[PDB]
Amino acid sequence: AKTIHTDKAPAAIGPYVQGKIVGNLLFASGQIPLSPETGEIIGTTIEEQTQQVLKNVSAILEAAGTDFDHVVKATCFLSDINDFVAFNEVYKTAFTEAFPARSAVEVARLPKDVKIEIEVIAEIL
Amino acid sequence: AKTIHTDKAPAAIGPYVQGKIVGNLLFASGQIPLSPETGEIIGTTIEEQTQQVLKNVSAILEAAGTDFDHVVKATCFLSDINDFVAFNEVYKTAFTEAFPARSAVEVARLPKDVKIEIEVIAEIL
Amino acid sequence: AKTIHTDKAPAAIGPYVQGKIVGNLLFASGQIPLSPETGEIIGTTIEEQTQQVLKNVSAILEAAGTDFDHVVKATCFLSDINDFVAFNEVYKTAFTEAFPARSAVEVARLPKDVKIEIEVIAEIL
Repeated sequence: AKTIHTDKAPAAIGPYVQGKIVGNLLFASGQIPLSPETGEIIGTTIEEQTQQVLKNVSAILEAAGTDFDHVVKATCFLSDINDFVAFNEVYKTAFTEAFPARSAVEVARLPKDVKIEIEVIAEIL
Repeated sequence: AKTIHTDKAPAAIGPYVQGKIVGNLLFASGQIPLSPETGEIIGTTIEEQTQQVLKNVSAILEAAGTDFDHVVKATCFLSDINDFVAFNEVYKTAFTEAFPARSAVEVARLPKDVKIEIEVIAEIL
Repeated sequence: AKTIHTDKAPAAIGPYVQGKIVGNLLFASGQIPLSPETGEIIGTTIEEQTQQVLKNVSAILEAAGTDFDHVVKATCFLSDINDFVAFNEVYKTAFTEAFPARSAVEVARLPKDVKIEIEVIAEIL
């Protein structure tokens, strides 16, 4: 029942919270390449948008007392599956040792027409 | 371990159950705006369909001994991302004290051509 | 947390793993109809591809110490919702004593243009 909020992640504008903790698990909301500072989309390419998504996720992971290496499951929504290789190159840089389980599919459309949205489930250390 | 069975949500037709509990977590099946009384799609708008999905989810939550305020994470599958404004206004009415984490994406198509499908993970107190 | 490695399922060559265990929950990566041996697509029809997915999922379940009857939640990604009826006819044969919670949507595109992808969460007894 613990709710996660941090200003270095985009503010939850809508009927949701950035993340919620139950027991040893963190359930984070899907993060899109939004700037927590400005409030608009960061990047016109899949590489630039993926990097901002990772910053948003890392901010939420930090605020909950965990890190990328302790993420358990990641779902990666792509607006175009042909971006996978370019996305995967930036996605791997968030992790040092351990890698989580992953699912990557192409959806019809993402909020604000972004190219990438990642939702994570992480273990609380 | 324990399966959820209630006549106040649409009947689980086929190889799935309305919900399953492990530990203190409820994993509810994705709910579509089906009427548990008639089996027909309720509503032709995103507002009317979302209201039926909330009723269906609420029945599963109640059968599991929890409520909307103890949902940890929700995933909302929409057929049209442009329904976001109207969807969020109805979706928010399900809650009394707190909002869960959430992801919302546009899929290509939903079962029975509905506009919304919501799956929830909830904490059992 | 432990990591699943099995030759009986397609190898996780990249920044991801076949599955990750936290507590009594197994979070498996989304599985596609890939041959663990040849690495090619197995099956031309939804029935044939689904059977290869079930084999891949079963391998991860067996490596984790669980089975289909202890899968808690399944999310099914279809490239065409019209295949959902045929999909369920093969999907049901994987379970004997209990059915898991399920969500199913039609996405815009799946990895390698497959027809079905299934991500499961299972309980480690």
